[PDB]
Amino acid sequence: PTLSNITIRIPRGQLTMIVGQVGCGKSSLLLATLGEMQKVSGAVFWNSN
Ligand SMILES: Nc1ncnc2c1ncn2[C@@H]1O[C@H](COP(=O)(O)OP(=O)(O)OP(=O)(O)O)[C@@H](O)[C@H]1O
Repeated sequence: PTLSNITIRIPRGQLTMIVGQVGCGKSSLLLATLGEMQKVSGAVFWNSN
C-alpha cells in the first residue's frame, strides 16, 4: 500500500483546498478519489443528490 488511514468526510459544496509537500500523496489521492487506485482496506461509498 502507498496510502492508508484516510478518514475524511466531505459533503457537497465543501471547497476543500488540499495542501501538502512535494510528493506527499496529493495527486495520488486525487486519482484514488475517482477510483483509479487499488483500495485494500477502505469503506468508501460515493453518493450525490
Ligand atoms: N497513478 C499512480 N500510480 C502509481 N504510483 C503513483 C501514481 N500517482 C502517484 N504515484 C506515486 O505515489 C507517490 C506519491 O506522489 P504524489 O501523489 O504525492 O505526487 P504529486 O502530488 O503529483 O507530486 P508533486 O508535489 O511533486 O507535484 C510518488 O512516489 C508517485 O510517483
